[PDB]
Amino acid sequence: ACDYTCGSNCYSSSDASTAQAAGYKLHEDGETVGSNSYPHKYNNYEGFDFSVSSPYYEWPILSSGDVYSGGSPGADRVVFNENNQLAGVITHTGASGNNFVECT
Ligand SMILES: Nc1nc2c(ncn2[C@@H]2O[C@H](CO)[C@@H](O)[C@H]2OP(=O)(O)O)c(=O)[nH]1
Ligand SMILES: [Mg+2]
Repeated sequence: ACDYTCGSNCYSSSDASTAQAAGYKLHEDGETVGSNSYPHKYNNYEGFDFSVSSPYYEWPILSSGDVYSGGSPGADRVVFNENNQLAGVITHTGASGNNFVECT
């Protein structure tokens, strides 16, 4: 079973932790990758009720299982904070425009 289901993409907690670890490291070093410059601040326009505090940052999580290194980010993202705590996993899949919905 999937710990996180983003549309049809299936992720386990380990997949999320791996992506998060990569995103946090780049965040700590002040480096970004990709045309959308990830990781970057997640403003939470959606108003999700995360259990951990902000600031929040988003980083792509890939269905391929590989860590994002540039190129197309896909529709899924892991959201983490300054304390490297996982806030949640969200996706553009099933959401209008560039909005987000949480992965189930
Ligand atoms: N939907 C959404 N987009 C956000 C949020 N925070 C930052 N963004 C960025 O705001 C712009 C309009 O949605 C995009 O550049 C988007 O980046 P991403 O496309 O990388 O998510 C957020 O809380 N919600
Ligand atoms: Mg996997």
